[PDB]
Amino acid sequence: SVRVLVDMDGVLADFEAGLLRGFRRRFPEEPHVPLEQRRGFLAREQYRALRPDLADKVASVYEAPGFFLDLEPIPGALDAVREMNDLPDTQVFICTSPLLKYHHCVGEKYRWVEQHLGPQFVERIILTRDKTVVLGDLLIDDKDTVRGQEETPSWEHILFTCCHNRHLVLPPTRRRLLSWSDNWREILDSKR
Amino acid sequence: RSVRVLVDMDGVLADFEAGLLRGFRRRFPEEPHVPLEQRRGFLAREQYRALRPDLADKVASVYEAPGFFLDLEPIPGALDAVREMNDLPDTQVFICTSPLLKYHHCVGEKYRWVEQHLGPQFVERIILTRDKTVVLGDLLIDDKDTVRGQEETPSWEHILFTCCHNRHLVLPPTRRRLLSWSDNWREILDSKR
Ligand SMILES: O=c1ccn([C@H]2C[C@H](O)[C@@H](CO)O2)c(=O)[nH]1
Ligand SMILES: O=c1ccn([C@H]2C[C@H](O)[C@@H](CO)O2)c(=O)[nH]1
Ligand code: ALF
Ligand code: ALF
Ligand SMILES: [Mg+2]
Ligand SMILES: [Mg+2]
Repeated sequence: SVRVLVDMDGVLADFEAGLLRGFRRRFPEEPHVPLEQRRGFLAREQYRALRPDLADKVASVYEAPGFFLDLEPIPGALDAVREMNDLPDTQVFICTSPLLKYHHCVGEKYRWVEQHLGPQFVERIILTRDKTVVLGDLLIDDKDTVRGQEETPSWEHILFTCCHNRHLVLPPTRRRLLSWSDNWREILDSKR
Repeated sequence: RSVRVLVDMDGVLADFEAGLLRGFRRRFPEEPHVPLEQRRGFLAREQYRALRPDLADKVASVYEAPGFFLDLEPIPGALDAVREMNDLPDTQVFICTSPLLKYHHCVGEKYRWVEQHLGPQFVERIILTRDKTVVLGDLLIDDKDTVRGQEETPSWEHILFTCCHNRHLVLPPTRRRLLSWSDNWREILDSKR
């Protein structure tokens, strides 16, 4: 069997659109970063560069009760995970990291999966700050580089395209998925 | 080379069995109960069902309630051992633990228990999973009789941590039981160096 590890934020759940909508509702007078202009993984650091006090303002949006629970699905994501898990000789886990400020993040992620995908998918969640100690063939994740205690992880990292990484320059050794309407089946087939 | 040790929570760091009995005797004082050293088998709910059918839902209501996981007491010597272990040269520790199927009052409470008893540096070392066989390490210290999942041959050696429900088992000469945190765990780690 081929085991596929799938990230949540930026892959299944639209974190960036949720953050922007929440910031504009809470701070309606303030300048913002349009999604098309996002660069670098941590949104907070781009807001800090725009004006220093904006860093703590935008963090207050994603640290608030309800933020993770209310995120909208990425187009095609839920249907793709359903199809993937049903394929012969294929196993799926949802492998996701909590914030350091974990309080309103850990339980809300479990409930989001229960509502959008159902109870059977809740049993496939792995919560960890270090994905390199998880065994699998593939990791689908929008983070530029995924690191931890294992210098050479068991999995190949497939970069999932998101507003913040679209402009990032990659060598031919690093593979990219453009969206869930791109050819993910061929990637899985390369590990069989 | 570094030795990676995966450490379970219930029955190893936190006293689930004592907490469950205390809560049951408080909420259901008239009902029959199971004394700790009479426990047999991993799942307490099924021994209570065997005692009388109506007791299965009653004992489950105790461990599914708000505050149950948050309020568990530490196992003797456990917190000092994990601190000492994480401080050793060429040694790494993760707390590798599973949520209930009824996850609502379990997931967040386990994170807060670690924060309070061991601090923020240990919160970052939590791995939550229903399948421990897909986690890479040298040793897994866990009171469950057999730890199973998708990998038929896990990377880790399972060290059975002694608890009321498993005390009756006798291991063959090819395997190792840890009697308590005073039972020379350093020698077990040294076998992997
Ligand atoms: O700017 C941020 C900050 C956090 N996260 C997500 C990634 C991960 O799944 C979780 C914890 O870092 O929150 C983002 O996607 N963007
Ligand atoms: O009777 C039970 C039921 C659950 N758990 C613990 C084991 C695991 O860490 C978590 C989820 O099964 O709860 C026990 O220790 N005993
Ligand atoms: F859900 Al993530 F990094 F985006 F674990
Ligand atoms: F904390 Al456990 F099985 F007892 F994961
Ligand atoms: Mg992500
Ligand atoms: Mg246990």
